[PDB]
Amino acid sequence: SVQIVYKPVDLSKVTSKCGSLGNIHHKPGGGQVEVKSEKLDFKDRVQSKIGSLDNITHVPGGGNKKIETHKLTFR
Amino acid sequence: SVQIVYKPVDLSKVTSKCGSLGNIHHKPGGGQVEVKSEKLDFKDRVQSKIGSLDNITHVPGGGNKKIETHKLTFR
Amino acid sequence: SVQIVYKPVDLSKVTSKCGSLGNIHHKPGGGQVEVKSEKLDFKDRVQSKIGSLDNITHVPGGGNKKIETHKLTFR
Amino acid sequence: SVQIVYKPVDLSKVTSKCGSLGNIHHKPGGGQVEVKSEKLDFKDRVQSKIGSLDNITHVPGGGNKKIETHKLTFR
Amino acid sequence: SVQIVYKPVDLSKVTSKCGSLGNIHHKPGGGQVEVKSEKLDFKDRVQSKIGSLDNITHVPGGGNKKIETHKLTFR
Amino acid sequence: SVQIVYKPVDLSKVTSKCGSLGNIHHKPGGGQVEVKSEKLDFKDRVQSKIGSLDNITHVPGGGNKKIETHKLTFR
Amino acid sequence: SVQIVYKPVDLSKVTSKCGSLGNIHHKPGGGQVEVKSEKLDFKDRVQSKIGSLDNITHVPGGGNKKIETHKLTFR
Amino acid sequence: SVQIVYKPVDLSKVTSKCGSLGNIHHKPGGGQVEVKSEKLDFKDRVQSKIGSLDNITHVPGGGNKKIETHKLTFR
Amino acid sequence: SVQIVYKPVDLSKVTSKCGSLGNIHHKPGGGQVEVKSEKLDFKDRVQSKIGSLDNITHVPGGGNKKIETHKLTFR
Amino acid sequence: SVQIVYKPVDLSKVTSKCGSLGNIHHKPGGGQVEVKSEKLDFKDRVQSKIGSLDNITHVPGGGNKKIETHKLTFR
Ligand SMILES: O=C(O[C@@H]1Cc2c(O)cc(O)cc2O[C@@H]1c1cc(O)c(O)c(O)c1)c1cc(O)c(O)c(O)c1
Ligand SMILES: O=C(O[C@@H]1Cc2c(O)cc(O)cc2O[C@@H]1c1cc(O)c(O)c(O)c1)c1cc(O)c(O)c(O)c1
Ligand SMILES: O=C(O[C@@H]1Cc2c(O)cc(O)cc2O[C@@H]1c1cc(O)c(O)c(O)c1)c1cc(O)c(O)c(O)c1
Ligand SMILES: O=C(O[C@@H]1Cc2c(O)cc(O)cc2O[C@@H]1c1cc(O)c(O)c(O)c1)c1cc(O)c(O)c(O)c1
Ligand SMILES: O=C(O[C@@H]1Cc2c(O)cc(O)cc2O[C@@H]1c1cc(O)c(O)c(O)c1)c1cc(O)c(O)c(O)c1
Ligand SMILES: O=C(O[C@@H]1Cc2c(O)cc(O)cc2O[C@@H]1c1cc(O)c(O)c(O)c1)c1cc(O)c(O)c(O)c1
Ligand SMILES: O=C(O[C@@H]1Cc2c(O)cc(O)cc2O[C@@H]1c1cc(O)c(O)c(O)c1)c1cc(O)c(O)c(O)c1
Ligand SMILES: O=C(O[C@@H]1Cc2c(O)cc(O)cc2O[C@@H]1c1cc(O)c(O)c(O)c1)c1cc(O)c(O)c(O)c1
Ligand SMILES: O=C(O[C@@H]1Cc2c(O)cc(O)cc2O[C@@H]1c1cc(O)c(O)c(O)c1)c1cc(O)c(O)c(O)c1
Ligand SMILES: O=C(O[C@@H]1Cc2c(O)cc(O)cc2O[C@@H]1c1cc(O)c(O)c(O)c1)c1cc(O)c(O)c(O)c1
Repeated sequence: SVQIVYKPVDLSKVTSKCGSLGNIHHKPGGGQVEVKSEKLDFKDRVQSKIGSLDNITHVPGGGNKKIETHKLTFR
Repeated sequence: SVQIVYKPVDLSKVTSKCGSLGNIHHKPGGGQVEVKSEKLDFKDRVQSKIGSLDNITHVPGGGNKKIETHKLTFR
Repeated sequence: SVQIVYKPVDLSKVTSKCGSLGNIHHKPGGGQVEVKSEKLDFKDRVQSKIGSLDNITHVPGGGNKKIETHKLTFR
Repeated sequence: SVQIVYKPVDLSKVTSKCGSLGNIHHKPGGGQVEVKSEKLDFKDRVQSKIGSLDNITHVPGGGNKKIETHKLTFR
Repeated sequence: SVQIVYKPVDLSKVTSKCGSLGNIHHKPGGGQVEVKSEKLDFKDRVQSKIGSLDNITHVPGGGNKKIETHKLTFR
Repeated sequence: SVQIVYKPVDLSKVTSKCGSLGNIHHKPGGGQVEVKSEKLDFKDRVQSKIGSLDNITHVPGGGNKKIETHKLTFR
Repeated sequence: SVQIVYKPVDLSKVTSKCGSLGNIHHKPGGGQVEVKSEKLDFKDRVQSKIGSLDNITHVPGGGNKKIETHKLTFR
Repeated sequence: SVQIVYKPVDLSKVTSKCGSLGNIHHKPGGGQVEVKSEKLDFKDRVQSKIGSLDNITHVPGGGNKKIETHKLTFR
Repeated sequence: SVQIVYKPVDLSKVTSKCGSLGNIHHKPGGGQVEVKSEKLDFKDRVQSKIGSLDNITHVPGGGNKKIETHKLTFR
Repeated sequence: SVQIVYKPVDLSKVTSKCGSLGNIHHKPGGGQVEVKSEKLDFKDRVQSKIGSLDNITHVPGGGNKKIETHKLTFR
């Protein structure tokens, strides 16, 4: 006799009031990357960037991340 | 006889009032990266950046992160 | 007979009033990175940046992080 | 017979009134990093930056971190 | 017969009134770092920066950190 | 009665023995030039470079400059 | 009665024996130049570089400059 | 009656024996120059560099400068 | 009756024996120059560098400067 | 009756025996120069460096300077 009463009430007013974004000027200059290898070995679970020269402008009008994880385990 | 009454009440007014973003000027100059290896070996769970020259401008109108983790375990 | 009455009441007025962001000028100059290795070996759980030359401008209109972890365990 | 009455009431007016951010000027000059290794071995749980030359400007309109951890354990 | 009546009432007016941020000028000059190793071995739980030349300007309109940890254990 | 006997004897063994030029590697990195004016006025004899970002590699197998000026004047 | 006997004998063994030039590696990093003016006025004889960011590698196998000036004047 | 017997004998063994130039490595780092003016006025004979950020590698296999000036004047 | 017998005999064994130049490593770090003016006025004969940030490596296999000036004047 | 017998005999064995130049390592660090003026006025004969931040490595395999000046004047 195991009885679980699971009642989460989530009330979130996750909200942004954001006016004008204005003037945004991005001038990334030029660079040089020189990288040398011979053998690469890797097995299972890999996120890798090798010699990545990049410009990333991620401007969202609202950045809202809500993460809820619920784990219930009986062995 | 195990009885669990799980009643979280979450009331969050996560909210931002943000006016004009104004003038943002980003001029990243140019650099040089020289890196040398021969053999790389790695096995399981890897996030790696090697020789990464980059410019990242992450401007959100609102940055709101809400993380809730609920774990209930009976062995 | 184990009985758990779990009643958290979370009332958070996490809120920012932020006016104009004004003038932001970022000029990162150019540098030089020289790094040399031969063999790298690593096994399980790795976040690594090697020779990373980068410019990161993270300006959110509001920076709000709410983290709640609830763990209930009966062995 | 173990009975737990868990009633946290959290009322937080975590709030910032912040006017104009004004003029912010960042000019990072250029430097030189030279680092040499031969073999690196490490096993489990690693966050590492090696030879990282970088500029980070993290200006949030509001910096609010609320962390609550609740652990209840019966063996 | 163990009975726990857990009633924290947290009322926090964590609040900042902050006017104009004014003129902030940061000019980090250029330096030189030379570091040499041959073999690095480390096992479990490591946060390490090796040869990290960097400029970090973290200006939040409000810096508010609220940390509450509640641990209840019956063996 | 003005009599000029002008007898220059120029014997120059201007000579270079130069072997192999070897390996020459030029990597000019990227820079940024910002220059502002409104009105420029200049009159006669002008060699001017304004805002000139350039790479010049002038490698001659032999650099020999012989300049002879002979001026004879009777008023 | 003015009589000029002008007899220069120039014997110059201007000569270089230069072997192999070897390995020459030039990595100029990236810089930033910001210069502001409004009105420039200049009249006659001007060699000027304004805001010139440049890399110049002038490697001659032989650098030989011979300059002879002969001026004879009767008023 | 003015008589000039002008007999210079110039015997110069201006000579260099120079072996291998070896390994030359030049890494100029990145800098920042900020200069401001409003009005510039200058008249006649001007060699000027304003805000010039530059790298100059002048390696000649032989550097030989011979300068001879001969002036003869009767008023 | 003015008679000039001008007989210079110049015998110069200006000579260098120079072996291998070896390993030359130049890493100039990054600096910052800020200079402000409003009006500049100058007239005749000017060599001027203003706000010049530069790296100059002048390595000649032989540095030989021979300067001879001969002036003969009758008024 | 003025008679000039001008007979200089110059025998110079200006000579250098110089072996290997060896290892030369130059790492100039980064500095900061801030200089302010308003009006500059200067007239005739000027060599001037203002706010000049620079690195100069002048290594000649032989440094030989021979300067001879001969002036003969009859008024
Ligand atoms: O804000 C910058 O000024 C803009 C240009 C400018 C000029 O040339 C001469 C002058 O008398 C005034 C002037 O005001 C301009 C301006 C731009 C705006 O976005 C703004 O909101 C403002 O009030 C006024 C700016 C932006 C730039 O991107 C830039 O590179 C820079 O050097 C300057
Ligand atoms: O704020 C900077 O001034 C802008 C340009 C400028 C000028 O050229 C001459 C002058 O008399 C005034 C002047 O005001 C300009 C300006 C820009 C603005 O965004 C702003 O809000 C303001 O009030 C007024 C600025 C921005 C820049 O990006 C920059 O590189 C710089 O050097 C300066
Ligand atoms: O605040 C800086 O002044 C701006 C330029 C400028 C000028 O050129 C000459 C002058 O008489 C006044 C003057 O005021 C300008 C200005 C910019 C502003 O953003 C601002 O709010 C202001 O009141 C007034 C500034 C910004 C810069 O980015 C910069 O590099 C610098 O050197 C200066
Ligand atoms: O605050 C700086 O002055 C700005 C430029 C400037 C000038 O050139 C000549 C002068 O008579 C006055 C003058 O006031 C300018 C100014 C800028 C402002 O942001 C501001 O609020 C102000 O009241 C007035 C400043 C900023 C800079 O970034 C900088 O590098 C510097 O040297 C100075
Ligand atoms: O506060 C600095 O003065 C600014 C420039 C300046 C000048 O050039 C000549 C002068 O007669 C006055 C003068 O006032 C300027 C100024 C800037 C301000 O931000 C400010 O609030 C103010 O009242 C007045 C300053 C900032 C700088 O960044 C700096 O490097 C410096 O040397 C000085
Ligand atoms: O001289 C450089 O070495 C070259 C590359 C290299 C290497 O990768 C690993 C190694 O065990 C030896 C090695 O010898 C190479 C080499 C190049 C030559 O031109 C050379 O005359 C020589 O004897 C031998 C060099 C040049 C480069 O351009 C460079 O960027 C660098 O880092 C190094
Ligand atoms: O001289 C450079 O080495 C070349 C490449 C190389 C390599 O990859 C691995 C290695 O074991 C040896 C190696 O010798 C190469 C080489 C190139 C030559 O021109 C040369 O005369 C020589 O002897 C030998 C060089 C040139 C490059 O352009 C360069 O960018 C660099 O990093 C290096
Ligand atoms: O002379 C540099 O070494 C080269 C590379 C290298 C290496 O990687 C590992 C190693 O065990 C030895 C090694 O000898 C290389 C080498 C290059 C030559 O040009 C050379 O004449 C020589 O004898 C031998 C050099 C050049 C570079 O350009 C450089 O950036 C650097 O860090 C080093
Ligand atoms: O002379 C430098 O060593 C080179 C590289 C190197 C190394 O990596 C590990 C090692 O056991 C030995 C070693 O000898 C290399 C080397 C390069 C030569 O040019 C050379 O004549 C020599 O005898 C031998 C050098 C050059 C560089 O440019 C540099 O930046 C540096 O840190 C060092
Ligand atoms: O002379 C430097 O040593 C080189 C590198 C090196 C090393 O890494 C580990 C080691 O056991 C020995 C070692 O000998 C290298 C070396 C370089 C030569 O040019 C050389 O003639 C020599 O005999 C031997 C040097 C040069 C550098 O440029 C430098 O920055 C530095 O820190 C050192």
